[PDB]
Amino acid sequence: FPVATNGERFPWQELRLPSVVIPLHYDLFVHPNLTSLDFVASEKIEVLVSNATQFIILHSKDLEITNATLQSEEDSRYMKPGKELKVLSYPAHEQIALLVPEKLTPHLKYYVAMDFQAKLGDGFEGFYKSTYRTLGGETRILAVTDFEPTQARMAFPCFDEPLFKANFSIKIRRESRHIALSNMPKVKTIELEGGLLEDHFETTVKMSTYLVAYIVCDFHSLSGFTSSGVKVSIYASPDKRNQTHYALQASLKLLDFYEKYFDIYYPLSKLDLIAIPDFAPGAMENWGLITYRETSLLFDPKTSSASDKLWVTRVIAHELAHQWFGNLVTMEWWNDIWLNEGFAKYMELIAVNATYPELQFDDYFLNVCFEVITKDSLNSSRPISKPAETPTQIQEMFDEVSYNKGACILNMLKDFLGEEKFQKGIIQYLKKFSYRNAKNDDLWSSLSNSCLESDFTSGGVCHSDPKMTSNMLAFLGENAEVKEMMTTWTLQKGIPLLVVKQDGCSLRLQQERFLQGVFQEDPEWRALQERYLWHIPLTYSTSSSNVIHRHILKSKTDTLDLPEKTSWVKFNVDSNGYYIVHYEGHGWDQLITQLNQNHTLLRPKDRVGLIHDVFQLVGAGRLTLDKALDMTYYLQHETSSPALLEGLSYLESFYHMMDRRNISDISENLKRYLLQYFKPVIDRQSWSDKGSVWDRMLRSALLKLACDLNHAPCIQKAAELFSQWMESSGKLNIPTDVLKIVYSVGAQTTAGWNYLLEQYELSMSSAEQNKILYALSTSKHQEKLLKLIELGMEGKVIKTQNLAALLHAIARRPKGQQLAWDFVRENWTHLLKKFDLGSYDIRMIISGTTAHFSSKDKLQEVKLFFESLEAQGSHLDIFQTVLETITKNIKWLEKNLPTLRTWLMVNTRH
Ligand SMILES: *[C@@H]1O[C@H](CO)[C@@H](O[C@@H]2O[C@H](CO)[C@@H](O[C@@H]3O[C@H](CO)[C@@H](O)[C@H](O)[C@@H]3O)[C@H](O)[C@H]2NC(C)=O)[C@H](O)[C@H]1NC(C)=O
Ligand SMILES: *[C@@H]1O[C@H](CO)[C@@H](O[C@@H]2O[C@H](CO)[C@@H](O)[C@H](O)[C@H]2NC(C)=O)[C@H](O)[C@H]1NC(C)=O
Ligand SMILES: *[C@@H]1O[C@H](CO)[C@@H](O[C@@H]2O[C@H](CO)[C@@H](O)[C@H](O)[C@H]2NC(C)=O)[C@H](O)[C@H]1NC(C)=O
Ligand SMILES: O=C(NO)[C@@H](Cc1ccc(F)cc1)C(=O)NCc1ccccc1
Ligand SMILES: *[C@@H]1O[C@H](CO)[C@@H](O)[C@H](O)[C@H]1NC(C)=O
Ligand SMILES: *[C@@H]1O[C@H](CO)[C@@H](O)[C@H](O)[C@H]1NC(C)=O
Ligand SMILES: *[C@@H]1O[C@H](CO)[C@@H](O)[C@H](O)[C@H]1NC(C)=O
Ligand SMILES: *[C@@H]1O[C@H](CO)[C@@H](O)[C@H](O)[C@H]1NC(C)=O
Ligand SMILES: *[C@@H]1O[C@H](CO)[C@@H](O)[C@H](O)[C@H]1NC(C)=O
Ligand SMILES: *[C@@H]1O[C@H](CO)[C@@H](O)[C@H](O)[C@H]1NC(C)=O
Ligand SMILES: [Zn+2]
Repeated sequence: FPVATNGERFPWQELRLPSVVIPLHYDLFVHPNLTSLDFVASEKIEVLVSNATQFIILHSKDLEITNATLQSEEDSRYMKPGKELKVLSYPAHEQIALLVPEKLTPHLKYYVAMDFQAKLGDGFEGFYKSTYRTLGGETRILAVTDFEPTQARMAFPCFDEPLFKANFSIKIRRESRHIALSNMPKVKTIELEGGLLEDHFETTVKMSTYLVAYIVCDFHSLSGFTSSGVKVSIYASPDKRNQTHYALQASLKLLDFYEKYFDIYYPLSKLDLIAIPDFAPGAMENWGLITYRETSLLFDPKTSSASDKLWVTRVIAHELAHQWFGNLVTMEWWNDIWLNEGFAKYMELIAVNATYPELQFDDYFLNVCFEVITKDSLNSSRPISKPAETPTQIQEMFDEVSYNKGACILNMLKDFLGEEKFQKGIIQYLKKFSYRNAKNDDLWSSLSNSCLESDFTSGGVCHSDPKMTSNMLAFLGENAEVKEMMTTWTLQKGIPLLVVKQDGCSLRLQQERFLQGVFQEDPEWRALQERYLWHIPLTYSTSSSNVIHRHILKSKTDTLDLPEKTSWVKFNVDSNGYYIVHYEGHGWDQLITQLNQNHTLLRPKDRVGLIHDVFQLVGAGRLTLDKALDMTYYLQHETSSPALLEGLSYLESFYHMMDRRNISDISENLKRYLLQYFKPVIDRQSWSDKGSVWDRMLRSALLKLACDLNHAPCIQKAAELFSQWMESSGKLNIPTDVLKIVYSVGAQTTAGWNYLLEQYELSMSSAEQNKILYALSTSKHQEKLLKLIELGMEGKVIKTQNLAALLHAIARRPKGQQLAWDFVRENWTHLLKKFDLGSYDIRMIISGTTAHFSSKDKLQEVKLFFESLEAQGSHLDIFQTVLETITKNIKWLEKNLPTLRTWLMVNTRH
């Protein structure tokens, strides 16, 4: 089939490279010029051929290839130096061919050199340009890589697949006012004739091309050493060095934890962490040199909040985890990308807990799971492992399914097997697959066949010579059943719904595929129920016993039998499992009255899980909005902030939902209910930074809710801070837990909104900037909102890396959803300039501007617009996902709007 760039048959037909030429080592020399804003470069690839061949296939993109040569030392036809090579392009596969004068030899090593050149990229991918503001008003330039998944090929030609691991030797030629960083430490610096310098770096360990990295910049650092002797450096532009302190501590402590828990030393002399001014993802896990958004890494007590400190701990923890789960062990291909991204997400939980339990990140994890259930309960969801091929289909694989769900599934497991067995299984996995790859099954066989104690040969279990007890019968047997289980969770899209009926001291269990916007008898429903079956490890506790009993489904139905009768049953203890529970008969009722009478009788995660499931079931039509709203009545005595905030979030979301649609009467009663109830808690609240972290997080949430509902004291107190701050011209300090609230109130007048846009450009805290841009985005004046979008498109005052977040900010407010939607449709083509397709930024631009729509009206416009984008060849998965979400909203209103109008009215009466 293939017909290449300038006539002529491209030897290769398939999208994945040929598995016949194996690279081994890369000599790579880069000479970027940052006044010309370009680079020239060169490389030598030591390959090993396995079957004889006359063509060499390798990726490349937007790379002008000057020379091309094949040497060797084991083949005489190719000894130094010749001959030059036949290079042939094919942009449609980002592949090039090397056509060779004469067939090569099985099991012999040849050397592919090549000169190639290009312009510094100008959008977040490959080897690209970035700029920053000094404290003085100066604007400087740096050159950065981001290659994951497939943009190495834009930077130097290579065999871009994660399987093709190789050593990397790297040299960077630079000017004296710049340093240069890469994955490895700097071995040598040679002074040069004109006066340039050339840096050499230790040849890397075996690694994938997407992890290669080099930076050229004038940054500063703070450094510290690990227990195990790793040098750790936090790099940041010079007038910001002192926002790198927390990162230094956190990384050191976290890297120390990771070596212990994994029982594998981080393998490299140094570990650099650099905050990049223009960075599209939040961070990139480059072995030896991790890159970060400024907001993901820097921290400043005067102006960052405690949720910010929690976000920086999170992201640092996520990255450093990747050094094992991703860099040391890498996914065989992008279908199992979750072996990378699921584990890093989940190891956040573990490592942040272990190293910083005063951050309470253990509570907040349930949020990871609730967020993915949203998407996982629509039919436009996917299995965590599905095939992938296009650059676009690979980027798409990076979503809350491969991240959050993988983390959740894995957390389930940890509960089932217990920490000690889980941990043991991980340490095996990593040791076994060090410096190479794994596919899904590898991860389970290891987690399955995990080992204890080790108990020292003499009994047994794990050794060359273990005995054969009546335990070894099930060790090899139960472990093999754990594997049969997880394979369900990785191959089947969706999430199971357990139904629990309590007639007698016996419990009947049914199992279904939980779906939202689809009642137990729509026409839709049966088809979606078809083949689905899970291996759900369940737990439960009763009122008569706070003992944790465990049991495993089994098929569509099953029956357990309690000791004694009891008031209530409560399945999924702490909701450590990936299933929704529905209680039939009087189940919800008993459980609810139990909350109002003595809620401490239920574990506080049980409370969070119950609140979550009760509202989720309303959506699936197995419950009515009144039973759920009824269960919020207990919140007035609730003291665990997880449970309060979760409950408040459902009420706060209904309000915002009603506000969009101009349903003033429900909007206004809802406002009234929230302020009159919850008035005790709203008012126990300092405008301070005092208290723990859930305390601080409660204060922000409750103080926001008050100011969102124009509760005049709260509005007055806020504005009375903004005034003192604007007059003192910054010399006065606003607590960080209220910064966003005060700015938002302040931004309601043109005097305020102006002063704030000003402070935006001057700020050295990228976190304060974050808060200011939110406040700015809450003006009513549509002129101002539009200025913000404009500015953000230019990319000068407001970086374009911020634009998706700001369209979403604007869109979710009533005075800005039309503007946002109009803008996205009228500037689509321009947005495809600025961003991939592909990108995270495009997906947040699409769904942050449409997914909150709730009218068949809006559903109409969005459905066309997507179809308009279809044909042009723009297909994303976010298209169906969004439309399925808009519809879920519409059905929800259809089936529950009256019931919400009435519940409130009733309440007013009582
Ligand atoms: C490409 O990376 C591989 C690893 O992925 C490098 O292999 C490593 O280097 C040598 C093997 O030649 C081994 O060195 C060991 O180090 C200690 C001192 O720390 C020394 O005393 C021992 O006697 C031993 O030689 C090391 O075990 C090995 N590691 C692995 C995992 O294979 C290889 O060097 C790299 N290739 C190039 C060209 O740099
Ligand atoms: C990048 O290119 C610029 C010019 O294209 C180089 O700057 C010149 O360097 C020469 C000798 O090194 C000086 O005599 C000139 O005065 C420089 N020009 C200016 C405008 O200052 C620069 O050295 C190159 N850098 C690299 C790393 O290649
Ligand atoms: C988070 O950390 C805490 C404490 O570090 C773990 O909680 C348990 O603490 C008690 C102390 O009385 C002990 O049973 C163990 O240290 C911990 N439990 C177990 C079963 O080992 C908690 O397990 C951690 N959370 C996660 C998800 O690992
Ligand atoms: O996983 C991460 N670094 O490894 C980054 C994002 C990233 C995206 C694509 C890449 F190729 C590399 C990194 C992250 O935490 N991102 C936030 C996020 C949340 C949910 C889905 C996707 C991203
Ligand atoms: C490559 O060689 C192996 C045997 O060494 C065999 O599969 C066949 O001859 C070749 N296969 C391909 C796909 O070229
Ligand atoms: C590249 O080709 C030019 C053309 O003559 C030659 O002079 C030069 O030596 C070549 N360089 C490399 C690195 O192959
Ligand atoms: C910045 O560094 C200075 C020392 O130059 C230090 O006193 C200060 O605490 C750091 N933080 C800020 C926000 O300036
Ligand atoms: C549900 O998903 C499957 C798999 O993508 C698809 O074939 C089917 O058409 C979908 N049905 C509906 C009603 O969305
Ligand atoms: C709730 O139950 C516990 C357990 O006995 C008890 O200590 C507490 O006083 C009870 N509170 C109420 C209001 O019943
Ligand atoms: C809400 O509806 C009323 C009904 O006439 C209308 O006058 C008002 O402008 C609407 N408000 C918004 C914000 O659309
Ligand atoms: Zn990650």
